[PDB]
Amino acid sequence: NITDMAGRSVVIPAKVERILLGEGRLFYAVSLLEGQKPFDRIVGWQGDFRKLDTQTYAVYKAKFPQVDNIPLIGPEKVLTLNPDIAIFGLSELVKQLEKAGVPVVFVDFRTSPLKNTLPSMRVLGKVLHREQQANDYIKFYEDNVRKVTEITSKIPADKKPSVFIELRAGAMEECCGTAGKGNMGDFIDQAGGNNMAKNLLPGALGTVNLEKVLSTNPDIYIASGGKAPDNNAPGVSLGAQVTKEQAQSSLQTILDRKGINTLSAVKNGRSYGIWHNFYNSPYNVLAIQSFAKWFYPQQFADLDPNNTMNSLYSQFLAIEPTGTYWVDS
Repeated sequence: NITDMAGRSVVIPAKVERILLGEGRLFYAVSLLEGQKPFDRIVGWQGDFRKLDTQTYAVYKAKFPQVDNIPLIGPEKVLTLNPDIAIFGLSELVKQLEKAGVPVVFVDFRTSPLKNTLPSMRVLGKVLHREQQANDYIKFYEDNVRKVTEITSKIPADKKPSVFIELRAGAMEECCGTAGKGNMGDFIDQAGGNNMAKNLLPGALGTVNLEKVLSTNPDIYIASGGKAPDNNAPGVSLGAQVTKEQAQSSLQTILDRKGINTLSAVKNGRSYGIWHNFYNSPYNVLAIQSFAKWFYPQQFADLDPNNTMNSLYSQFLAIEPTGTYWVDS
């Protein structure tokens, strides 16, 4: 048995051939364990991966066409799929699954990734019978996070830059979603940064008013986006099918927005783009290195997040790294 990130004790199954995903983008965690057979055990998912990550989906589809046949689940009807195990993030469904004697498990990469990333992966290894893959990944993640924290962990406060991250930036009106105590806040923290939104928000996630961003006037501005290139909505295009030019053209439109454009971060050339889905992915070690390299360019000269992404895809994944995951002005 094992305790999940909700604190509930779950009986490790004797048989796992059929996995259910309550958020499609839990795929990122599972992709790390399934090796060269990523979709062999997936019997169903919520459509956020297929729909809110069309780009990655499409790369996988090219190599595994059968991905299209996995049903989208958006409570009696999910049982027909016959899951050995169901996975959730932090319902009638959860009851319906436990009433049917189906092991349910909650993980976390969104609310508190500092705390819950590696524990979540450890849990998954056990309950998916992929402990070796999970422990391999922990070792990887740890060594790559260590490259940052070695340097950033004892940096005095007056050395540290102030940082603001506008999550899924775009559209003066939504402005500005951000992370506080949690989420990418944790990566700032760790990268030797100083999240301005931290003491404005109770939660990991939330919305701050543009006025406060301009008034605070942070050293560094980061915008998260995962917008597909053909998606011409407000936001940073980034992902598996984005070019560097598209990332920059689109990052610029975001920095050119009203208010934003007057920021010292914009004028001082300290504006960056980061792939949004690291806000809820165990791949977020890539974001940690990039933030630290943006924050202390000279100290992280020898560091290359692309080498790390290549190293990850080759060790763990069944597709090739393509596209643009980060960008500078």
